[PDB]
Amino acid sequence: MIVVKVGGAEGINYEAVAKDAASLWKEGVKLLLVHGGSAETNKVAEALGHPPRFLTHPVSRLTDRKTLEIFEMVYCGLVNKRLVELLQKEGANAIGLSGLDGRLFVGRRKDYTGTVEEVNKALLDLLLQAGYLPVLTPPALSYENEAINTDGDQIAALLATLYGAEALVYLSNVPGLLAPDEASLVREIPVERIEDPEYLALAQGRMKRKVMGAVEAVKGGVKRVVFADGRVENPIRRALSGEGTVVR
Amino acid sequence: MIVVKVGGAEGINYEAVAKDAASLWKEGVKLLLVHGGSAETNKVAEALGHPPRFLTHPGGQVSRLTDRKTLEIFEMVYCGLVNKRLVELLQKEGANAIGLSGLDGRLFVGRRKTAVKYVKVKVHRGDYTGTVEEVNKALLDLLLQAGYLPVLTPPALSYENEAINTDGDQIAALLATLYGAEALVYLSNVPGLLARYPDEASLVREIPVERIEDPEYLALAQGRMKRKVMGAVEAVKGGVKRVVFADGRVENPIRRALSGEGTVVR
Repeated sequence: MIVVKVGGAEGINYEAVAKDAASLWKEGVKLLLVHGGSAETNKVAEALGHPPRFLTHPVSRLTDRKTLEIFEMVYCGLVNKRLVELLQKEGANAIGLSGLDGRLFVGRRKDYTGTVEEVNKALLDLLLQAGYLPVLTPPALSYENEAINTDGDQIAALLATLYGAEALVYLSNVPGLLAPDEASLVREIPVERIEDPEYLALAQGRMKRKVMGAVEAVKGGVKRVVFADGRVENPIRRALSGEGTVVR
Repeated sequence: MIVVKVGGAEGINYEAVAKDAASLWKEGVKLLLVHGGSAETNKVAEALGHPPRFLTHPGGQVSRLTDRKTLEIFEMVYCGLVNKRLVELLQKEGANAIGLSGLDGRLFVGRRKTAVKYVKVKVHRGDYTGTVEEVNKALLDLLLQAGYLPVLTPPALSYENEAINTDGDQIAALLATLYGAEALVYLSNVPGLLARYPDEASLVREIPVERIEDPEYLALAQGRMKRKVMGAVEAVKGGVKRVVFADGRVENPIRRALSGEGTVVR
């Protein structure tokens, strides 16, 4: 099993992602895709006269009901269906689901934001066995059955640990972990270190935020986590080959 | 099996629909929900600066001109806003709803309109609209047997794998015939089928299938009325015991429809 998280930053090449994911899927490679839509959500929210609000912790989208609706429109409607269609065009039988569907992702609500603590793995296994490629996305369902915004990177990490994935891939609009340049990329980071809280305490906010998903995964057993470019062709195959930042 | 189609007209009481569907589901009544989102889509389209454009067909029927951008707005509202709103409402009521569009797992597949003619008579092209001719029944059966309540919506997937806008009423009718549904329920913002729409006085309470001897029987009926009735008649002929057109604004909308409130075609 390989879990692939498609970032929501501007520039993601969905066509290339779909093409590569489908190719791997047709070969028999078990796959779970998780995507986002932050950048596109901010734009639509703007256009709808409801400017995003982030609050700075010691960032996170201030999620009120209206914002959650826009979030769903973009994540669950625009991006999820765009990717499902692209995959179908490539010959992969994709099925798109949000955390609300069949109670796929359940967690605690903190503001309609929260965590994911439980996954309906039985539903995913049912679909995987029936020959479908799950394309997953937030929101999640709180213990009170309320739709809540949640961290997509953590969803992917949790899926990776539950399946003992051989590799967890994070695709973004950059070649990997950049300590904005591009020669400035970190090649490798041994699991032992990435897990150490002393190490993480020395990292810039940029990096500490981007690696938290990878941090949870390795401590959960995931053997390999890779941060790669989601703007290039064969983005997944290249990530699996070491291109980008490899953690293990 | 009971198939319920939630209309997209303005005024639908989603809370009431979800409460009723969930209560039936928790009582062991097998259900399939199909919904829409036309009114809310029009509003969002206007807000995003892409006003809806409709083609009045040579035969009276009106259809949304669906270019690529409109299709994306369509997906945002139907597949994002409405679908997830309903799934959440159902989960809150204790029904394990799972929302899907026709693209998902190739749930709904059909033919994309090669060309659309509208009123002199012109022919538009590049329209992402079509029909639904096949349903992935194995997928729905798999989910139903596993304890999930399907909440379905367009778009559909064309034979060329392109997302296409399609008639949700026909999707519901096809589903109902494939399952030999004991009832097909259409909920809207009116009490039922009005021959002199929107005159609620013109409500037709019962319509025997045998009465529509030939489609000519509806020659004098309004366009919509004609299409709604013929569709229902085909559904019944297709094996659906009864088709009901009822009010989706009231409490217990599905139960009331099943008890005969509204227009019943048999």
